[PDB]
This record gives sequence, structure tokens and C-alpha cells, in this order.
Amino acid sequence: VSPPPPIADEPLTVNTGIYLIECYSLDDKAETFKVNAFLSLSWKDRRLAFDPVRSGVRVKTYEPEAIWIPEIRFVNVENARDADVVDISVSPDGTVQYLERFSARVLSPLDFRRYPFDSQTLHIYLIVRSVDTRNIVLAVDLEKVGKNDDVFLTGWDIESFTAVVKPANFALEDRLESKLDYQLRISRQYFSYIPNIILPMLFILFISWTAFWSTSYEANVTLVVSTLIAHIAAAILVETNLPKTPYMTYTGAIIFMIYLFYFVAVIEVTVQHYLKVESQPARAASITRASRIAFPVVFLLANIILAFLFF
Amino acid sequence: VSPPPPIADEPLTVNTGIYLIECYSLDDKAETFKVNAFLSLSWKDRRLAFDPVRSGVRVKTYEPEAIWIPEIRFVNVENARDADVVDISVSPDGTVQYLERFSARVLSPLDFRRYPFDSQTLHIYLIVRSVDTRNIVLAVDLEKVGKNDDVFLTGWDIESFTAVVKPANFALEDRLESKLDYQLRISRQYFSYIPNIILPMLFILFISWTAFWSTSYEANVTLVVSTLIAHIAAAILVETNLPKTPYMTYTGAIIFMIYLFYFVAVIEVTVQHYLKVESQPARAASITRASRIAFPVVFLLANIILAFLFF
Amino acid sequence: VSPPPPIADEPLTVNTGIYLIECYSLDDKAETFKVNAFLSLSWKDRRLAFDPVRSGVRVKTYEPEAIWIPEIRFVNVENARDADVVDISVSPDGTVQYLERFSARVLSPLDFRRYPFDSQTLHIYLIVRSVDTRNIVLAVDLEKVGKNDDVFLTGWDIESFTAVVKPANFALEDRLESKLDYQLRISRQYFSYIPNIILPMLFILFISWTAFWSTSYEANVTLVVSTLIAHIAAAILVETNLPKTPYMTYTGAIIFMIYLFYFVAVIEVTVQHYLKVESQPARAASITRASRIAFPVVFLLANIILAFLFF
Amino acid sequence: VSPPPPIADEPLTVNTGIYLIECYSLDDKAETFKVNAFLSLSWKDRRLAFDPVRSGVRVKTYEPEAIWIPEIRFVNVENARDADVVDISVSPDGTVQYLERFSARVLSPLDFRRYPFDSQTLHIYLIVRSVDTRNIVLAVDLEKVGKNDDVFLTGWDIESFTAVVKPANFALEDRLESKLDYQLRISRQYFSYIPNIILPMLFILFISWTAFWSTSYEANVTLVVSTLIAHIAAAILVETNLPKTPYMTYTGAIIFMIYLFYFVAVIEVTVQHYLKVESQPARAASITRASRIAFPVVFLLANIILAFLFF
Amino acid sequence: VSPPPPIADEPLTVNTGIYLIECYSLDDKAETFKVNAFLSLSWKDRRLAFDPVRSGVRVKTYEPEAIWIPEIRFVNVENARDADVVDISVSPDGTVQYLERFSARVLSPLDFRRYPFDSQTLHIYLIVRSVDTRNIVLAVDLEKVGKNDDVFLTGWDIESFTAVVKPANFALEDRLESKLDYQLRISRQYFSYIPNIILPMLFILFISWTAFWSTSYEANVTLVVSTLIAHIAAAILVETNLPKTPYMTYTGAIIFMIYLFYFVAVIEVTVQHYLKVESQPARAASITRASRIAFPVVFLLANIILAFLFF
Ligand SMILES: CC(C)c1cccc(C(C)C)c1O
Ligand SMILES: CC(C)c1cccc(C(C)C)c1O
Ligand SMILES: CC(C)c1cccc(C(C)C)c1O
Ligand SMILES: CC(C)c1cccc(C(C)C)c1O
Ligand SMILES: CC(C)c1cccc(C(C)C)c1O
Ligand SMILES: [Cl-]
Ligand SMILES: [Cl-]
Ligand SMILES: [Cl-]
Ligand SMILES: [Cl-]
Ligand SMILES: [Cl-]
Ligand code: NA
Ligand code: NA
Ligand code: NA
Ligand code: NA
Ligand code: NA
Ligand code: NA
Ligand code: NA
Repeated sequence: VSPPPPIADEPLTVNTGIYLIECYSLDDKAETFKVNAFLSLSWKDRRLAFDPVRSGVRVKTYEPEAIWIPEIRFVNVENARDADVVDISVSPDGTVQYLERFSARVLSPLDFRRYPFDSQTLHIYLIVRSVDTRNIVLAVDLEKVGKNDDVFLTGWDIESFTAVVKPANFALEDRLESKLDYQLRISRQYFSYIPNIILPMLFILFISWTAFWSTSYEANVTLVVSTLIAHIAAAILVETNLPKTPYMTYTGAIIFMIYLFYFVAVIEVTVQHYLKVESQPARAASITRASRIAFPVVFLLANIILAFLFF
Repeated sequence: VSPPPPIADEPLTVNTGIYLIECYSLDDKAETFKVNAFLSLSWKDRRLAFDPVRSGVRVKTYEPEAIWIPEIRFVNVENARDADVVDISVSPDGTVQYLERFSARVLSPLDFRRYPFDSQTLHIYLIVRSVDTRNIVLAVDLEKVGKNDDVFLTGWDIESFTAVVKPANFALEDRLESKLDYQLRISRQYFSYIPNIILPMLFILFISWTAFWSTSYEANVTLVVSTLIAHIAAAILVETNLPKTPYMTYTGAIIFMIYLFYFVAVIEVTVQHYLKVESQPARAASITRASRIAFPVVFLLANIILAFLFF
Repeated sequence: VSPPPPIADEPLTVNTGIYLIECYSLDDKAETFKVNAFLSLSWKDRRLAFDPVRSGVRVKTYEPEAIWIPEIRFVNVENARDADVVDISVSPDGTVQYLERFSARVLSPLDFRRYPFDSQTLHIYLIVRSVDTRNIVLAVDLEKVGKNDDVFLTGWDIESFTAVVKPANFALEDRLESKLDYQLRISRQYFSYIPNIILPMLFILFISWTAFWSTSYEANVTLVVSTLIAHIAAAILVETNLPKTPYMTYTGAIIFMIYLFYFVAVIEVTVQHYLKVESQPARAASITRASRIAFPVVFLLANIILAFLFF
Repeated sequence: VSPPPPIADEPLTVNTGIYLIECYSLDDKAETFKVNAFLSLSWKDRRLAFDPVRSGVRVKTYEPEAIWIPEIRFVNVENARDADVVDISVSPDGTVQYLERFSARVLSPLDFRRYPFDSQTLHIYLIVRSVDTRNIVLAVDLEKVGKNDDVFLTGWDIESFTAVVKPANFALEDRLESKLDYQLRISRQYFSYIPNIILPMLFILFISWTAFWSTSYEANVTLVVSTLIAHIAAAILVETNLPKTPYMTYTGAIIFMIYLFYFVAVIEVTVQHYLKVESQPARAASITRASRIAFPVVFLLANIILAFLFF
Repeated sequence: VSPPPPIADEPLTVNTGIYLIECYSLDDKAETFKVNAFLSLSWKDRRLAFDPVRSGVRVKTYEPEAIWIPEIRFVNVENARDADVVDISVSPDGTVQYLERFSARVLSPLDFRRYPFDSQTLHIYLIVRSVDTRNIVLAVDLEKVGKNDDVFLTGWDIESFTAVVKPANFALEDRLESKLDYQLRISRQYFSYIPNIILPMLFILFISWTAFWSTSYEANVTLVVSTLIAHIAAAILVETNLPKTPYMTYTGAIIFMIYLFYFVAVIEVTVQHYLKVESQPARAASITRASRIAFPVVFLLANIILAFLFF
């Protein structure tokens, strides 16, 4: 079966629509998500047109094998989608109405710059390659773009699922290729990050600053070193659930900054002890007393600067 | 093939049933479970009618390809079910009795609010989409809904497997959809959490409170810090076997609360030492003596408050 | 093709056999194992009978598609087996001899009560569903049940592979089902657990008891706490390679008991120090001296009691 | 269908091209990467030639089954490529223009010698085996070799995707094989390694060197031992994300060198204490004072030597 | 299609050959490896013989479906191989020359006794089952057994790939089976284990022995305990990348031995302190002085004994 011939020299408009049934497995490291949805396609094939009076039927149903069907592919998929044709309906004028249900692992990159307070725009790119006979062009039927209310992405809030109505038409290997951009806007559920990593990470840091109320070098060493080991554990746990970014992230910045605070506390603890042994604890006292205000004030201001730069 | 034609204007009732053979792999992080079960379907196709006098047989057998079979799909599956048609039997009136055995990764969300003392209601949604010729409607044959006695879901107790007999009939992309809700009620076996996670977590917390019977700042720092690190390990181990919830969980609350208890013990240990050095151990003694009763009493009451809020 | 018709009203006996080629991947958490084996089936279809003098041939070979073959399934498999028909041979009387080679992920539960000194009975359940024409019943041909000598299950000793000759015949969805139980008896190779997990766990416990020969509260705190953190690592390592059991296991008991020993040592270390500070080291000495005998004696007796209860 | 016959006994030149759609999953340990791309093939089959004036058509489209298609196979793939024929076009002369879209897990080794400041050359090898009728030879059509702008490999910069135009023709099992080398040049984005692994690893090393300003053996033991445990965690974290190389890597060197610095600091801390106890702290002072300059200077020079050897 | 009939009563000799293309993923815990290779088969079928004069052709090419092809299987594979027939050529005398390219997960056990200085012999077993018509026997065509030069097994050196020319002919389920043994000899690249696991493990042990030059019980406890924890981390990192063996391994022995050295050092540290407190440091001094020579000497001799027993 060949593509429907043009009346004049017009391209064949294939109207598309994606209706999300299930959205799942959003992998941050892999920058992938899984989607189970309906794909609807509609085009006019005049060869399939009929008289409802003569045929007695208002709609004719066909098996895929029986008629010409446009080769639609997804651009950003790991492997080609698992599809099951649900229905093919031909109206009397020849307007084919194709519907299939598919599942695909979509590969769409994420911007971790504001993590875990980030929002994302996931993309699903539909594509058709023109044939020799005639050029195929994609269109969006907004009445057939959606998601069911129950669609739930674990750990994310689904804001919108819309399509960019104007396709990106371009040459690829001397043939036209009509590309459509379906956008799924999601925003991260940061609630858990607060009681789970943020607050515990801050408490173990504040526990380290109790060394500013102690003269016991042995206890201070223990305090600042032990908490630094706890911070290493947090920093490992955080970074292992994120991909290696060529840009600095908000969480990355915070984690790095905290390492400097530990390093500078070790230096303070060291200086204080050196002076006490040198029989000059008056200098050590003034240094320690300053640190009690300095460390929190600088930490607080540095965070204000950081949050400001990132948001 | 086309769907069986209506005698009058009635929809085609497809009677369904699911009989669970093996229900396994319930993944808490993924909020998915695997199921291997029988799917039974029964509908009338008068076209298939026969005389057993002429045909010789009292029941006719068919290959799926040979007759019209309703396109039944699962709503909440990762990928389309792996099915194997077990049997297709047509009685003289044209009543079809279809049976297949399938396997599926069902994606049904869990409520972790009372974890590990939570119960769940897993869902398996059956759906049929109406055709142009006639409307298809799902029904439940309760004689064909069940589970074998041996069905075991590791670390869960299977309470019931029932179906919500009245289907959810609704429009979707200008066609009728008949949706059935199969409910598998399970409850978590929390036994292991007690000797494994709970009691060890409580002993290492009580071990830290022995610092209320010591004056050695160096030993107290060691005690409270070391046990804090043990609790960091605990919390990570617990937290990595749960998904990131936008709501606070019972275990999450307990774990968070325990972090405050360590932070407040570090403060007590710090205050006690400061006073000892300040040559006023009478204040330090009274503060420490209070802490011995305070810490357990407050911990016990806080837990009573927490358990109350969550159950 | 319909099933072979009965001479009288007898059921069709399908003789079965499983000959294990490879046994691998016994996952303890998942309570699954992978199997690669031959499945042999034999039944009499008189329609296929021939004269060996007239046909010249002793045996006729058929393609599966050509003749009626009973739909045999495995009950306890994750997904349906990957089979390849090796041979179909028909004798003059009409005795069909079918042979296929298959692979499957069997889901058979384990009893962790005596782990790592446990033995298991893995099950492979064969099942046939009766048809409307006639009832199919399974049988065991013991001459076709076995395993090759080289079958090796890593970290397990294969004792026997036998079949329970009497099938479990029962009604399921108003049709007869004939179920056969194939039992693979294995016993765990516990050797490695001794130099790997057991002895190191016991040494780090005995290391903590050296605090009974020390008066240094700071050194005892260090000793008992450090060894406790090592035990936490041991316990996590052990329990992450086991599923969550609703029953107490031998290893689980030992691990929990050891936790108590650390808690009670912390108490001893605390009491000894309190008394030393209270200027009464005579009581502290007698308490410590007792602990030196008490701790090992109690540990040894508690283990005798435990081993007795579990074996 | 047999291969096209030669006019004069020349080999059949199959012109090839690979246009990368998506690059993903570069696994360093596995030395594998995944690709989704277009594969274009073009050859002359005179049997397929037609008249364009008489036939009215300038191009004829065929189903793969209809014509002879050269068996093109990737050398370095885990399993054979998933492919979907996009189009087959025949020009009047009989020039076939085949296009398929495929996915493959390519196995191309990496050189970890300069990690994480390394660049790589990934390979995709195309191969054709000659037939008895005639020899098939591969060629590169540079106008059909490329990648889309959006191709992104997470944590890697894509430099170029080119082909080595001259095929490696050789005998294999008494038949000619024509092999083509497609090269994808990538370079690691090392940015993240600096705030994440490098700077933290250097700070915990510098923290250990504060023991050169302390006389407290107990505090020095704590300092050097604790920071050493931190380095063990770092080194384990780094080494588990790399394969076992028979050559020394840049990071491997750095990590190993750092272990010696900790061993030599333990020795210094030990010597200093021995002398202090031996009532000769003048020697201990001079040894410690030297170490303060020695340790950083030697560390800095050793790194200059190392970086020089590796780059 | 039936098997070729015998001229006399001779068995049908199927000549085989395996030429390795890519050898990857050798999993130590699983005792498996992946292989991608050519499988060549050749047998005489006189029914296929032809006159090269009357046919004009010197070789006839067939589709698998067209002719009889022996059912060749691999014994030790997880699931049946993924094959693609490359070519089927019939010479005038009727000699079929079949060639396919396949991929398989071969399950061949490893001997970890000398790990990481071990060598292995991986096996690939080819098998054919005899039919009632005639008994099929495998043979090795040494000209068709090999590997390409580029075959690389990450972290292993490929020594040889040979076949044991004499097949193991035996009865299995009342039919003969002809089994061939293909042996791939590999040896582990132990280089990395030295800077990575061995030297760091030895240095953290030597760091513990500095407690023989200290009188500070608190510092010795810290030293011997901290290092013991580092050895636990090592011992896990090692053992988790190895399967549970019923035999003692070289690395297992070394690791176990080192645990005794830590236990005995804790005992020494304990005894030394007890005596110091007992106001008899002359005994403590002589015990400590002995330990300084004893510990390394015994460690060195124990290793010589161990290496001797294992190599
Ligand atoms: C589960 C949660 C509270 C948690 C446990 C342990 C450690 C950390 C980091 C913050 C150090 C953490 O996120
Ligand atoms: C997760 C479970 C197996 C576990 C093991 C050992 C100790 C703990 C405490 C410290 C939380 C624990 O939670
Ligand atoms: C490899 C082996 C000796 C090992 C190392 C570290 C800890 C454990 C036990 C204590 C769980 C262990 O099994
Ligand atoms: C360097 C090494 C010790 C390390 C520990 C913990 C966390 C990180 C990053 C996230 C800072 C890290 O790379
Ligand atoms: C002691 C040994 C098992 C070990 C510990 C930490 C780091 C490494 C390498 C990466 C140096 C290592 O293999
Ligand atoms: Cl697609
Ligand atoms: Cl489906
Ligand atoms: Cl099955
Ligand atoms: Cl391929
Ligand atoms: Cl096979
Ligand atoms: Na079509
Ligand atoms: Na059908
Ligand atoms: Na300490
Ligand atoms: Na059949
Ligand atoms: Na073809
Ligand atoms: Na084809
Ligand atoms: Na064949």
C-alpha cells in the first residue's frame, strides 16, 4: 500500500494526540521516565472514501495490514515503543481515525541546578519521515491531548501535559521530517528532603559548633572529626542519587560549603589548642568567643547569598 | 472480524473474572507488585451458534484468530500483560467461554503513613473500549473471582481479593469505556521490624543516655556522637527501602524525633561541661539529675502523642 | 485438533517427567531459583496409531502443529516457561512421546528458621486443565525424572530430585485440574559463614569484654561502643541477604541476643565508673570481677538454650 | 532471492551511513554504551532497474521480503540490533536506498589511564560477509554519516562522529569480510569531580596534617586514624565506579599515594610520642617542625611528578 | 524434513566449530560469562546432491526452512542461544555448510581457591540428540575453531580457545547424545588488587602495630579498634564480589588470619595495661618489646606457610 495521492501539491497532514494513562519510573541519574499512553492519528485517504447509502454503514473498520498507515516514531526513546492497535475507523469522506496504546522509556534531560526544589519539562517528540510519493506533516488535535486524573508520578507533582501545535519541519538525509513536541510539566515534591536530609544535616553541623564552648582539644577533635564523617555519609548518599552535572547544583553548593565549615572549624580547634599549650589562653579565648558568633552568622549569610544566586 | 450484532439495542456484556495463581514481588519504592493469574471472559456471539446433531460436538473449540474476541486491557500495568490462551469454548447458543493465564507488573500506590504497621488495597483495573458498531460493558462473574490458598506475598498477609461488581462507565476520546476494579487487600507483617530495626534503635538511644551518669566530657562526647552515627546508619537503611512521600510517615516521625533527642543530649553534655569548667558543678549536677528523668519521660510521652496521631 | 476420544469413560493419563540440566540463581530474598530442564510427556492418541508392517516405519515423527498436545503449565513460575520442542515420536499403538527443553524462574518459598544451617525442599508444580470432551490426569514416569551429575547450585548441596507420584486432582472454575509435585531437596553449605561471618562476629564481641580488665571509663566507652558499631555493620550485612520473615530465625536470635550483651556491657561500664567517682571502688571491683565470668558463662548458656530451641 | 550478479566480476559495493539519534547509558565498569540511530544502505541491483518514462514513476518502493538485501551485522554488539526498516527506494538504474532505525548495546573499551580527565574514542564496527556468488565490500557515504544536535551523553562531551572510509577487508573462515570503523569521540566532563571528590579528599588530608601542631598523642591518633577511615570511604566510592584495569590510572595513583602519606603521618605521630615519653622532646620538636614543611612540599612535588607522568 | 538416510549403518557426523567474536561479562558471583560467536556446522545430505554441469551452479544456497538441519543445543546456557543464520551452502556432493552467529550466557563454574591469582577453564558444551531414523554424532573441524585477536575479557587474559575433539557419547532419556567440550582458558589480571586492596590492607595492619611503641591504653584501644573497623570494611568489599565457596580461598585465609592478628593485638594491649595499673611495668615492657618482633615475624612466616599451601 502506497501513501494517499495529493489532490494538488499539498503535504499530507497527520493529526496527532497523546493521552497519558500511566506515568512512572522517573530516573534522575538516567534522566529517563516511563510512559503508558494512547496515541491517536487521523489523516485523509480519499481512496478509502465511500457512500454510506450504498454501503449501508456510516463507518468502516480496518486491520492495520489492510490500509496505508503513516510510520510514526518517537525521537527520544531508548527502544521503539510497545504498541497495540486499539482501533482503525474510516469515515465516508476517507478520514482515517487510528488509535493505539503504547508504552515507552522516554529519555528527556533534567536541570538539577535547583534540586531538590526544581521543576522539569519532560519531552515526548513525535516524528514522521516524508516518502518519495508525498511529504507528511504532523499536526496536534488538542481534543485528543490529555492525561487521566489518576496519573501519578512518584515523588513529583504533574502540572500540565500540552503540545507545541507548530511542528519542527526539517531536512534529514534529503527527506522532510515533521517533529512534534509534547511537554509534561512536573515539579519535585521536596517535603521529604526537609525531615530526611536537610534538618539532620544541619543538626550534625550545629553539634560540631559545640566545640566553641569546650577547651578539651581531645573532645573537640572527636566532635568536629565525627560530625565530618557523618557529613561524608550524607554527601555520599545525596550525590549517588544524582547524575554528574557539568554545572554546580544548589545541593552541591550547600554540601561543598559545609565541607569548608568543617575544615575551618578544625583550623579553629587547632589554633585554640596551640595557643593554650603556648601558655597564652587569652588569645585562644578571644578567638573561640569570636567563632561562636562568626560561624553561625557567616553560615547564615553564605546560605542567603547561595539561595539568592540559585532562585 | 466485527463484534456480535445486537438483537435489540442492548450493549455487549463481557463477564469477567480474575483467579490469582501467584502474587509476588511487591516493591515498596516502586509501588508495584507482580501477579500471575487466570483471566476468564464470557460473552454471546449468536453468529457462532451451532446444532450439536449436525456438528457432532456439544461444545466447539476455537483458536483466538478464528473468532471475535473483546480487546480487554489492564489500566494500571507497566507493560501489556504476557498472556497465553488456555481455552476458548463455544456452547450451541453462541456463548463464548474464554480463559487465559497472564502475568503483569501492576502499578498500584501505597499509603506509607502507618509503615511498618500499615495495610494496603492493591488494584487491578480491567477496561474495554466500545466500538462504532456497539457498546461493550464489563461485568463480574463472582464464581470466577478468587485466589488459590497457597498465594503468598513475602512479608505481607493476604486478607481478600474481591471485585467492585458495578463498572465505572465513562467517555474517553468520544467512545465509551467500561472499567472494573479488582481489589487485593494485604497487611504488612511487622514482626521482623521489632527485633531487627526497632529494639536495636532503642538500645543505642538508651546507651547514649548513660552520659547522664558520667562527668567525663570526653566519654560523653564519644557516647552521644558514636550512638548518633549508629542512628544515622539506621535511618539511611530504613529510608532507602521507602519512596519519597509528600506526607509524614510514622517511622519518619520516630526517626526525626530521635535526631532531636541526640541534638538535645549533645546540648546537655555541652552545658554540663561548661558549668564544670566555670567551677559551678552544683548547677551541672541539678541539670544532669533532671535529664535522667526528663529524657525518658519526654521520649515516652512524645511517642504516646505520635502513636496517637498516627493510629 | 481435539483431544483423543475415550474408549470407555476413562480420563486421559499424561505421563510426565522432568530431567534437570542446570539449576542456578537460588535467590534467598526473592525465594526464587532458575531451572533449565527437559520436560517429557507421553499419552495414547489412538487416531495416530498405525501398522508397523504396512507403514514400514517403527516410529512416526510429527511437528507440534500437526497433532493434539496437552496444554501443560507450571503453577509456581514468574512468567510462562521458554520451551523448545526437542522431539515428538508416535509408536504403532498411538503412544505419543513428546520432549521439550525449557527454562523457568520457579517461585518456591524457603524456611529461614535454621539459617545458615538450613535445608530446603524446592517445588516445581506441573498442572493440566481438563477439557469439555474429556478429563486429563497427570502421572509420573520415574524413568524420566532425574538431574545430570554436574547440576550445581552455588552455595547449596543437591540431595534429591523426586516426584510425588499421586497427583492432586481438584476442581477449579468448574473444570478438573491435575497437579504434580516435583521436589528438589537441597541443603545449605554453611562452611563459609564460619570464617566469614561467625568467628569475626564472636571476636569483636570478645574484644568488647576486655573492658572488664580496664578501669579507664574513656577506654571502655571506646571499646564497647566501637565494637557495637562493628556489630551494627555485621547485622545489616547479614539481614540485607535475607527476606523479612514473620517468624524468628536462628541467626536473627543470635544477632539480637548479642545486641543485649552490648547494652548490658555499656550498663556495667557505666555502673563501674559511677561507683569509682562515688569513691567506692570496692563495689566496682566486685561488680567487674563478676562480669568477667558472668558475661562468657551467660553467653555460652544462652547459645546452648538457643541452639537447642532451633535444632 | 540471490545477490545481484556482477557485470565484470567486480565486488558489490554496499555504501553505508550511521546517523545517531540518541546516545545514552555509557557504562564505565562494563565499557559499553547504548545507541539509537539510522542505518542507511545503498547498492546497485540491475535486476530491479526500470524505465522512468514508460513506468511513469521515478522511484519504486519495496518490502524487505520482496528484494535481495545485504546481511549487515555489527561486530562489537552485546546482542544483535533491534531494527525497523523505515524505507526501501529503487531508482531507475536499480540503485537501492535502504534505511532502518536501530538500537544496540555497543561494547567498546575505555582507557582509564587519565580518569577523570580522560577522553575516549568509541567504536561501532559494521561488517558484511561475502557470499559464494560474489564478494560484498563496504563503503562510507559521508553525506549519510552524522548525529543530531541534541545527542547527549550524560557526563560526557560529544566531540565528533566520523567513519574510517577505507574498510578492513580480510578472510574469516574461508570467506571475505568487509569491516568499517565508525568512531564517536567523547571527552569526560570532569567539573563535578572537583567539588565532589577532589577538594573534599584534599581537605580531609590537610585536616590530618593539623597533628603536626599538636603534642597530644591521643588526639593525633584520633585525627590521623579518623581522616584515614574517611579516605578508605572515598577510595572505595571512587574504585567501585571503575573497572579493574591491568594498568595504573591517574586517580589510582593519587589515591595510593595518599595512603602512604597517612602511613608516614602515623609513623611521625608514633616517633614524636616515643621521644616525648623518652624525656627528649627537643628531637620530637625538630622532627614535628620538619614534618610541617615536609608533608605539604613532598605532597605537592609528588603530585607534579604524577601529573607530569600521566599527561 | 527427515534426517539424511544412511548409506550403510553409519552415524551422521555433524562437524562443528565455534569462532569467538566477543567474550564479555564474566560474573564471578554468578559463575557465568557472555559469549557472541560464530557456530559452523557441516554434514552430508545426499538428497541435496546435484550435477554442477546441468545446474550451471557450483554451490546451492538454501533457507533453513527448506532443508533438514541438526538440532544443536548448548548444554550449559541459562536460556537457549539467540541465533541468526548467516549462510547455508550445499556443495555438489551434498555437503551442507551451515553458519550462524549467536549470543549466549554460558554458566561455567570457577575455582576461587587461588583468587585473585587464579586461572580458569571456561566450558561451552555442544550437544545433539539422536533420532529414531539414525544416531547423530558431533565432530570438531579444527580449521573452524578460533577467536578474533581483539576478543577481550575485562580484567582477564585470554590464553586459549580449543576443543576436545572426541565427543562424550551417552544415553539420555533412551536416546543417544553426542556432547563436545569447547574450552576457553583465561587467567585473572591481578595487577589492580595490589595498589587497591592488598597494600592498603597491609598498611592499616602495620599502623595498628604502632601500639607496640605506645604506653597510652586509650591511644592503643583507638589504634587497634579503628584499624579493625577499616579491616571489616575491606573484608566486606572483598567477600561481596565472590560467591560463597564450600572450600577455603587464598584471600579468605589472608583476611581470616588478619582478624586473629587484631584479636591478639587487643589481648596484648589489654595485658600491657593491666600490668601497668598493677604497678609492674617491667613485665609489660618485656611483653611489649617481644610483640614488636613477634607480630611481624609470625605474620611473615604465617603468610609463607599460607602461600605455600595455596600455590
Ligand atoms: C533518613 C534520614 C533522616 C537520614 C538518615 C541518616 C543520615 C542522613 C543525612 C542527613 C546525614 C539522613 O538523610
Ligand atoms: C534496617 C535493619 C536491618 C537494622 C539493622 C541493624 C541495626 C539497625 C538500627 C541501628 C536502626 C537497623 O535498623
Ligand atoms: C569477609 C568476612 C571476614 C567479613 C568481613 C567483615 C565482617 C564480617 C562479619 C562480621 C559480618 C564478615 O563476614
Ligand atoms: C571525597 C569523598 C571522601 C566523598 C565523601 C562524601 C561525599 C563526597 C562528595 C559529595 C562531597 C565525596 O566525594
Ligand atoms: C583496604 C582495601 C580493601 C580498600 C579500602 C579502601 C579503598 C581501596 C582502594 C580503592 C585503594 C581498597 O581496595
Ligand atoms: Cl517509537
Ligand atoms: Cl494487553
Ligand atoms: Cl508454564
Ligand atoms: Cl548486529
Ligand atoms: Cl542452546
Ligand atoms: Na499499512
Ligand atoms: Na479475534
Ligand atoms: Na575517642
Ligand atoms: Na498441537
Ligand atoms: Na529480503
Ligand atoms: Na524479510
Ligand atoms: Na530444517
